[PDB]
Amino acid sequence: AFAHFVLIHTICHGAWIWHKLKPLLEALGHKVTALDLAASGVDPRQIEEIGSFDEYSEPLLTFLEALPPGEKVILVGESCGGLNIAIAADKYCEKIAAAVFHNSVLPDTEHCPSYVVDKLMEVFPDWKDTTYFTYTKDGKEITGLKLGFTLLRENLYTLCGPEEYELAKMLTRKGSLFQNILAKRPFFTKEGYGSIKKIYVWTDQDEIFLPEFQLWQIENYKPDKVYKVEGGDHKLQLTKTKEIAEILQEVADTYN
Amino acid sequence: AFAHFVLIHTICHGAWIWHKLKPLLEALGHKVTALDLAASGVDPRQIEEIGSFDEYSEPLLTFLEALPPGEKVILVGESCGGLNIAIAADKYCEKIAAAVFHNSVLPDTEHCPSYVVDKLMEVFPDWKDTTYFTYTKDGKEITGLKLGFTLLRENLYTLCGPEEYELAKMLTRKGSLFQNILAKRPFFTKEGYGSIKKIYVWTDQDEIFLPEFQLWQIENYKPDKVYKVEGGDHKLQLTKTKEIAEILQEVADTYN
Ligand SMILES: [Cl-]
Ligand SMILES: [Cl-]
Repeated sequence: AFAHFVLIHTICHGAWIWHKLKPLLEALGHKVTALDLAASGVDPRQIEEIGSFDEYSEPLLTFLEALPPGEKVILVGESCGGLNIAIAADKYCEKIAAAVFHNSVLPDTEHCPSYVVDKLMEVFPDWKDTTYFTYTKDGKEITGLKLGFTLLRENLYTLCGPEEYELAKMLTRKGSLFQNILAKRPFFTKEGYGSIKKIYVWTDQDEIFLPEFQLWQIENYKPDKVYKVEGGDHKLQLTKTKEIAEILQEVADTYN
Repeated sequence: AFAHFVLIHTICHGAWIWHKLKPLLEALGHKVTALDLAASGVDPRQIEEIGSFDEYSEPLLTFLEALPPGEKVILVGESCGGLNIAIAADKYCEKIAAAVFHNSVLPDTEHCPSYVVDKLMEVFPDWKDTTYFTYTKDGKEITGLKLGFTLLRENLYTLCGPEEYELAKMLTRKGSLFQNILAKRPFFTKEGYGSIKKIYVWTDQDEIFLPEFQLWQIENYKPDKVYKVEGGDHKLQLTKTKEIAEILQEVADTYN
């Protein structure tokens, strides 16, 4: 079967991270949309204009709003992208055939929206040469960050080629997790986000979303299906692109 | 010898085009700077804010201004990047060891600055699915363009992999040649731009800067050295990356 995949990058990244996977999915006959989120990739906004993870998700919400009735998509989120999935599913949960989490946060409906991010920061407290700043938006102080190049090299793109790592150095931008805003956000709903089918894809060789964290997430909120990819690194859509495509084909064949 | 290479993308592109060449040059021991020009790549400006090729070149001029006395660079420009070189050399010609033109326009000092662009449009008049718009800045109507995806595929990235072409679809942005502004611009000077060493690199398999054009440019304004790369396509920094690095090493060893 063919699906319409909507690929959703993590914070400080852009659609460009999916530059290998997108053509491969298309070569399998799928429609693929790879979005830049607010203040990401070639989006014209700067992060200091963005006050929440919800506002950050605008391009995804807008895209879903523009789907004609009856058209469903499979959302694929990497790393912090699982939060954008949760947000989208609580607005457009009739449009979502399934969501695939790709070394991603997996929010739940029983704890506050910041819950898995708070846990991530316990398990991986040291972001190496990553720099931080503060800005104010909508009366709240928000912590912005710029991922450090050594963190990028060693922990996110560990096994990626120099030309891929170079793209990350060139294209990664200031971003934010909006952790304090998430902490005060209404919980994700059981009827929207809770109802969607959730496929959890991971590698135990991920050097930032470490096994303790990913296995903790799986036990905390049981996915409908789990796929464990052998080897690779955190950016499986670069290091294990063919394997990710294979998994996504199976998802397309399973959930509609 | 080692040099400091400053790599300069064409219109509608960004530093990202150099993502393969930059690490290779670095693996030879060079310092490499790959800039986003105004309203290009991750630069925060939109093109409608930019009134001239000179204003477009600001990030390059600013970068050159920030070089401490005595430090010289080798400028490397692709496609329309030769115009940014001319502009820079007329402000900072003591800072420039040489300029390498990479399937690039080669402005001169005898004809108006638009001369080689006017000629390019004669030789390659049909930009396929490229779209055009007009905006007004500083009292002048400027023609903006968005390179068409079929033009990209067939003429710029002809022999590049699908994953490279995908980057171009994701990252290329609205731009302008500022052709009418160039036409009224003061000529490039003999003392600045005219004095710099100029190395002309090309392939006769380029499907946009066709042989008639490139050979016309070489005869119009004799380069100090010409290198012809066999095969590849217009984006030689993607299809012939190792060959471009080899040439640039030789340039570094020749001109300081
Ligand atoms: Cl609920
Ligand atoms: Cl002169």
